[PDB]
This record gives sequence, C-alpha cells and structure tokens, in this order.
Amino acid sequence: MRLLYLHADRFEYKTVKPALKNPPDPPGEASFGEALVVFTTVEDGDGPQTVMYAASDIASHSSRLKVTTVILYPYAHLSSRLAKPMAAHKRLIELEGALRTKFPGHVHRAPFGWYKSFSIACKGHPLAELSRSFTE
Amino acid sequence: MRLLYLHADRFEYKTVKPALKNPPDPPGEASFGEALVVFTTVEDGDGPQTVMYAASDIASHSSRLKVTTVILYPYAHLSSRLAKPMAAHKRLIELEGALRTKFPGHVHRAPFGWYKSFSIACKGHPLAELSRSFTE
Ligand SMILES: C[C@@H](O)[C@H](N)C(=O)N[C@H]1[C@@H](O)[C@H](n2cnc3c(N)ncnc32)O[C@@H]1CO
Ligand SMILES: C[C@@H](O)[C@H](N)C(=O)N[C@H]1[C@@H](O)[C@H](n2cnc3c(N)ncnc32)O[C@@H]1CO
Ligand SMILES: [Mg+2]
Ligand SMILES: [Mg+2]
Repeated sequence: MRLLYLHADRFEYKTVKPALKNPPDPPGEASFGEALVVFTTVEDGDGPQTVMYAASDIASHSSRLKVTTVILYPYAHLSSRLAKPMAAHKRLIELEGALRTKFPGHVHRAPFGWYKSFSIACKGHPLAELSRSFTE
Repeated sequence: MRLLYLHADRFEYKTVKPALKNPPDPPGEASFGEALVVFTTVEDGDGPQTVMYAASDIASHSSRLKVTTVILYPYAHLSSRLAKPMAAHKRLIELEGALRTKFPGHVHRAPFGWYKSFSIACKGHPLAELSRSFTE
C-alpha cells in the first residue's frame, strides 16, 4: 500500500464521471477544514496486516500534527503494482474501520470508483507532505 | 523519473522553510490559471534520454488537453529511488530546457530545495490525473 499524507488547511472533492463500470459507492461531494488528506493506493500484496500498520501510522502521524480529521482518499496513481478494484475497495473499507479503533477524530472515506475533481490547500511546514509504504 | 500530471483550473505555491542546507533556487511564490501541474520526482537512473522522453510526453499530453501552461513542480515523494538533490536539480533544469523545444506554451519550473505550501484545484475529467514513469 502506498500513501501520500497531505496536511491541508482545507480539502474538498466532487465525484464526476464513473471510473468503473458500476462504482461501489454512490456519487457525492464533501468539503473540510484542516485535515490530514491520505491519498491511498492499494497494492496487490495488501492484506489485514498492511491495513493495521497503515491505520496505526495514520493515527500516530495525525496525533503529532494535532489534526482531528482524516480523509481516506482512494487514489489510483501512487504505485505501479495496483490491487484489482474490488480488492482495493475492500481494503479501503477495512482501513477506515481500523483507523476508527486507533484515531478519535473524524474519519471520512471518499467514494471509490469515481473520477473526482478536488481542491486542496496544503500547508507548507516540514511535515505537511510525506509518503508511506506498508506491506506484509 | 516518476511524474504525476494534474490538469488544474488553478495552481499556486509559496516556498516556506528551506528543505536543503543551501537551496539552489531563490525563494518565491507564483499563481496560475489553467495549467498542467507536473509533480516530478527525479530517480537515481535518470539521464539525458529520460529527460527527453519526459519532455516529449509532457508536450504531447499538454497538446491533447489543450493547455498552454506547464508547471514543473519538484516533488520528493513519488518514488523510493530518489536521485541525490544536486543531480535532481540538474535533471529538472534539463527537463525545463527540453520541454521548451517541444511545447510552445508557458513553462514554469518551481524552486528546488524548499518546503512549499500549495493550492490546486484539479479538474475531474477522465484525463485530469495520470502518472508516468521514464527510464533509460
Ligand atoms: C481517477 C481519479 O479522479 C480518482 N482519485 C481515482 O484515483 N479513482 C480510482 C479509485 O477511486 C479507484 N481504484 C481502483 N483501484 C484502486 C486501487 N488499487 N487503489 C486505490 N483506488 C483504486 O477506482 C478509480 C479507478 O481508477
Ligand atoms: C517537501 C515539499 O514541500 C516540496 N514539494 C519538495 O518535495 N521539496 C524537495 C524538492 O524541492 C527537492 N528534491 C530533492 N531531491 C529531489 C528529487 N530526487 N526529485 C525531485 N525533487 C527533489 O528538495 C526538497 C527536499 O525534499
Ligand atoms: Mg455531484
Ligand atoms: Mg515568500
């Protein structure tokens, strides 16, 4: 699993066209204030342990930034070893569930299987932008 | 070299703290209207051929999107096989130079070696967000 952690002053997205024949989540849109935005690419090897490591690391990083909102943003583009879409959807649901057991703030998982427009204002401090890899 | 192509309605950045002992570019800030924003991670193997392939592909993609502004945005976080900073700076300068021989619009290379805040509004059409790899 490859993640990009972006500490935003604000974030919003809107689903536009379907990217999958039948997206498993409904269309919609949402906007946020200060949040850790986690662009998340699920990789072929990802299983339960990978999800638990990532949930721990996101919670720990959120804690040190003192953010109380996490956005789990499905992203196809961080890796060249993608899981298939149905496995990726399942892992992202698991990740959202695991993160709730480790992090006490707002957890928002964005819809899977859509093209989306988005806007972000990302902070420019030294820890505002980091990448992570998790495996089992 | 790993790139992320983001077709933006608007983009702006500001350098904040130095990320390198002595950044090779001066601090500053800039904002743009519609642009292809190219987040660019230079990798250990990158040489002249890699720069020429990437310059061709960015020009060709810009052409099909009908954009007339390209932002070359140095980014540490797209890969786990980074070139050293002085080689990466040199390759990004080469890339800017090569892209000018292939693409007739505004080319803006952002300063290397800074932490930066940024804002982007990214379009949500099917080709608004793509990743690329180039090697030799
Ligand atoms: C494209 C851009 O506008 C938007 N942000 C998008 O990337 N959409 C992706 C994810 O929502 C999802 N998806 C499919 N496979 C995966 C995977 N392995 N990991 C994560 N997400 C996946 O399915 C869409 C098809 O690429
Ligand atoms: C960090 C974030 O706010 C900002 N956007 C940033 O990423 N800054 C990077 C690039 O400007 C540059 N840099 C160093 N090595 C490389 C490399 N191999 N490829 C590209 N850039 C590099 O040096 C800084 C140190 O990571
Ligand atoms: Mg809508
Ligand atoms: Mg300034």
